[PDB]
Amino acid sequence: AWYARYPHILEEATRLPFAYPIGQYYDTGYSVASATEWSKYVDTSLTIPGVMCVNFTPTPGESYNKNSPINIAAQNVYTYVRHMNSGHANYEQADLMMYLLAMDSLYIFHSYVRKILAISKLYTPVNKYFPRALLVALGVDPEDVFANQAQWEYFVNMVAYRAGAFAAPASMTYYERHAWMSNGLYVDQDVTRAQIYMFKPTMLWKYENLGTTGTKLVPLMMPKAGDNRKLVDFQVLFNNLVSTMLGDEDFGIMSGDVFKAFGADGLVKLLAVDSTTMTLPTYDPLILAQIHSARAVGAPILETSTLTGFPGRQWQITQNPDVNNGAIIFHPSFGYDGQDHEELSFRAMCSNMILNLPGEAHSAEMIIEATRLATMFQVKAVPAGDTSKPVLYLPNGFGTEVVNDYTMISVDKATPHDLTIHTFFNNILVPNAKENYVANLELLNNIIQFDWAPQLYLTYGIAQESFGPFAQLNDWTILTGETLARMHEVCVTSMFDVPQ
Amino acid sequence: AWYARYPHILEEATRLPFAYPIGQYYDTGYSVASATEWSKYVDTSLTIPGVMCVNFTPTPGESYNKNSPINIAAQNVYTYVRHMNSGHANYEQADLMMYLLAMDSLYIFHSYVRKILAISKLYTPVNKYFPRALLVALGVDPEDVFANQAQWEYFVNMVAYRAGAFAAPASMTYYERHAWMSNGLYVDQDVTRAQIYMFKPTMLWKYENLGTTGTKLVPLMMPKAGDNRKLVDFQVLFNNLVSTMLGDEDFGIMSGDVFKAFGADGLVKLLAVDSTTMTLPTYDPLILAQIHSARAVGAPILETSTLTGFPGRQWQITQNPDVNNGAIIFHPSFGYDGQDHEELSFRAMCSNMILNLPGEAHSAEMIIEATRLATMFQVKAVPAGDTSKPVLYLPNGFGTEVVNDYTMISVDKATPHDLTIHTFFNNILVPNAKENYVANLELLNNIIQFDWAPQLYLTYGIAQESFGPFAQLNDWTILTGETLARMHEVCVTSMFDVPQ
Amino acid sequence: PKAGDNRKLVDFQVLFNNLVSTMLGDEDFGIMSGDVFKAFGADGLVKLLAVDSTTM
Amino acid sequence: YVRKILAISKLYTPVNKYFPRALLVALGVDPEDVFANQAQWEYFVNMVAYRAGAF
Amino acid sequence: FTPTPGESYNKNSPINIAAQNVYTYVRHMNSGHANYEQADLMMYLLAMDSLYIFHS
Repeated sequence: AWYARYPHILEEATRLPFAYPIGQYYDTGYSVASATEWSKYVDTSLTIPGVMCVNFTPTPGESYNKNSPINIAAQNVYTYVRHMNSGHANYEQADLMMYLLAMDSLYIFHSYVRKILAISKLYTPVNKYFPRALLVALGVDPEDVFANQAQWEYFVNMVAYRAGAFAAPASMTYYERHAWMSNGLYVDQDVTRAQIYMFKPTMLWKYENLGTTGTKLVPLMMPKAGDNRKLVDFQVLFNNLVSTMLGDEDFGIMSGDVFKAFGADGLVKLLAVDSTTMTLPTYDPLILAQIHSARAVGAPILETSTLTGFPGRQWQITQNPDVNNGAIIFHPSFGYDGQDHEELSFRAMCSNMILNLPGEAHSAEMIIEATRLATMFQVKAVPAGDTSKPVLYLPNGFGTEVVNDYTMISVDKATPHDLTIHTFFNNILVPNAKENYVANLELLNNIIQFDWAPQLYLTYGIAQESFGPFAQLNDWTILTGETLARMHEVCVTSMFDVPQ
Repeated sequence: AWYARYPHILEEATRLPFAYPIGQYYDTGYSVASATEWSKYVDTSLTIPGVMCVNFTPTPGESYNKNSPINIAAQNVYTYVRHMNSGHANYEQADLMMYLLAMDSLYIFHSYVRKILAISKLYTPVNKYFPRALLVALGVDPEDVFANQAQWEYFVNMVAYRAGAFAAPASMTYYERHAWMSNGLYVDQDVTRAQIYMFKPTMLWKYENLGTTGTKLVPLMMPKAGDNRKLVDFQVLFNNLVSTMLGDEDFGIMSGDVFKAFGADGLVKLLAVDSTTMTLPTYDPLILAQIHSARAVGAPILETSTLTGFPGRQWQITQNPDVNNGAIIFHPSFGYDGQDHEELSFRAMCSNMILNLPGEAHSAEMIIEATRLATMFQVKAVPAGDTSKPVLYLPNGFGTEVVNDYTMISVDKATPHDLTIHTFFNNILVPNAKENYVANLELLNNIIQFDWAPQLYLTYGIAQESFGPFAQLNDWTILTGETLARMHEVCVTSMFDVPQ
Repeated sequence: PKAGDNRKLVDFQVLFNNLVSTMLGDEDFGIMSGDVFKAFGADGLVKLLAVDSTTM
Repeated sequence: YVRKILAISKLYTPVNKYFPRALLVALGVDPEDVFANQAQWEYFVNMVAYRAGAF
Repeated sequence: FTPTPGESYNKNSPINIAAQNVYTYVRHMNSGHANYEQADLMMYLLAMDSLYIFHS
């Protein structure tokens, strides 16, 4: 060949600088020097996004009866605590189970602040997003972690010490699943300049035992991305979390009874951190499998949230013993977008989802673990009133965690190329504006930069027509709501299961 | 360990049919029962495209004086023919070189009709685009191949017999590249229900021999995908391809000189076909690398094409002994969209290209072979007149072939779900209309269904702003005009050569 | 270029381009070029040493 | 000539500080242009050898 | 004390020779980006020296 005869000309001809370090703006330049008269018609910008954050919410699953897996697990752990290990008989099954859920929220908070501490020591020349973009996506000021890192470390250690006052079973996979999910960095590819997936809890459950009418886990809001929160705000959040937890007699005898039934080696163990413990991003395909099938349900509903025609639709877990035979009722109203309007794009999520999977042959565990974060709407919630500004949807069942939002961190194409935060569901609405089509195209390109990005459903407001899954398909199926509800029931039963 | 002690429920809960055969419309249905009142706001339509045809054009490599690599190769092959072996003095070097260029067009046409005949025997139940969609994308009537298979077979055999009468050197790797490109299907993911890439000539060079002005090569059009031409149109094309070529007495004199110079074994031989010669799709990442880094230049300019301010910009490989010292002359003008107006989206190609490659370490052969189909504009061609409706762009030296446009085949949105043909460049213009945005969105989704799809530069007419490369970048670099011209000179010289 | 010139690469490219501007563009040049090849053989010719990053 | 221009610029010894800037000055080239554009200078000499070895 | 690159008034200074050598090793052997000269890389290395002096 000619290439074998003259390899020197081929070598000197094709020496190009590869491996551009992502994290800053790049300008391609002009091939035509007279193209400056067409200013916006030539796109010389080139931005590579680096961080996608999955804003998740811990849930016990769908529950409207006593036949829910949460109530079955409550009855089983109550039998193991009292009827086999001599309990105190000052509480029911549901009080113990809501106490266990409060433990889950505590361990999620500890893994969250441990990830916040461990992220800030990551520095590399090939990625300029490390570690400021991850701290921006977590809603924490990076200067407050640069300046007082030792205070952050000792606060994390003190959280791990104070969380050991109560007890929780180690063999329950719910705790270790939430702690592993909330404390990981997951690259979308096995390359040195990959993109970071993340899991930030926006919801934490706060114990609210007031009155005789039963306990309740009220919502507690976590810092959203772009809010520069310091260590004092996280300490205030932690003290608000254990305000009604420590100093409670019922919680004290519950911790004593769990410490009696399960041994000292049978309880969970929060690991101590120090100055040499840092985490690196790992490649997890099973994380990408459930990230791909993740379906957003929108921002949660609080007591302060105003809804026209929807009163009392807050995301609370109730423990009223006078109604429903004292069941742990938790079924929320989805589709709320954070404010009081119609949110036309959420109608695109009313079709049956497409379960996409890598490879050709799929095991049962792969299909079950790929549908952990999926949620399909089933029936519209009937409003109590003649006028209704939003539209809410009741699901047919969800897993141990739902997805509310997503967060994109990428460099801006305009001066001075700082980080931009883009919050979006799977559904993206593009209304009548000349500045919204190019922004939506840039958001689409930034989404498809990631490998297993969730399947979007873009609604165009000027054509009154939405679009299906905007993702590349390899081996897919159509999932009905009944089969996904069955898989969610299996997942919630297996996660809350404890061995006796 | 709930999955271990209850494996039957885990096995039964995840029995899903995953191998969905592409090639038909799929209605996912409504997950919410009352979502049928939202009309097009719930998109329950899912289509997977199957055919991407890359429409190319053979070129000598932008000759503009005697110092071009094609003229140097003409001098080298003329010294090899007439100085090393006792030849004739009736023909010059440029006549022999353009005879060799016309032999490439004849071999491309033979491989074209051979692929038309060999495609129609492809059938698999998991891909319903076989073989009707490939025959639609190749521009033939699919029913005419099935109804007249015996007349189609001997036509290809007679084309091979009447094109094998002349000689062309097999040591020259121009023919062994073009014939290998023009036949054979190329899957994009090496799976069973993969997507097929193709290569079809948009045009071919028909030999016409004039008097003292020269033996200039002329354009000859080819049927596009929405034509459904029968066998007699291809017979007419083959008849006027060699109408003034087989009727020339001096043609065989220089044809036999190649035979006696290069021997009887170092010649290009055409493979005869029978009823069992069936081609199969193969996986080649070398083809996908140059498919991914490909840039469209537009439709060729003909003598019948009307251009305001561009009277003599027709694509012709001229050779006049009177002017330019008897050199082969070929400098086409790109940027022609087929109509007599300026294509607004062609301004987006004035930025520097992005060479994206898989993996981390790239050899020099991979870099020089990944830039074969790319073509970058350098400077606008000066119009001859006070007004000009289109805008044409002169290249900085193109490679051995140029991509005109692309043809994409997919099933229809509505009844009866027949094949639809989409013709688009690398630049897609979305004008301000009611229904163009969702058509552009489904075009984008169908393009990103393909794995190594070319990078699209979408220009929006409402915002008067275009966007950069719409492709997933993995390991990329910015290519300037000078480096790509340096690569293209090497890639032109490496094909037009003889190692003796 | 003399010693007090500091010419760049493009000046040497211009010099090489107009060194063979009317030489590589001549049809009759290769006819007598190949005659030297067939007369003196392929081994009795002047060969130019190619260079790489280690030829010092 | 251009081969010696390319091959001179890799000469260095601590006992002779005229290497290689003074030789490139005496040959008439810019010494900084060889160092900044070594990859473009190398294939230029290779292409000169390729297009002069045709005859 | 004060960190210094040494005396330099010409291109024959050891600082410029080391700048040219490290620029050749970065670009001409390991495929650099060609957006900077030798001296920009060497002043960046001196800024690294001042950073490590501050850390120690």
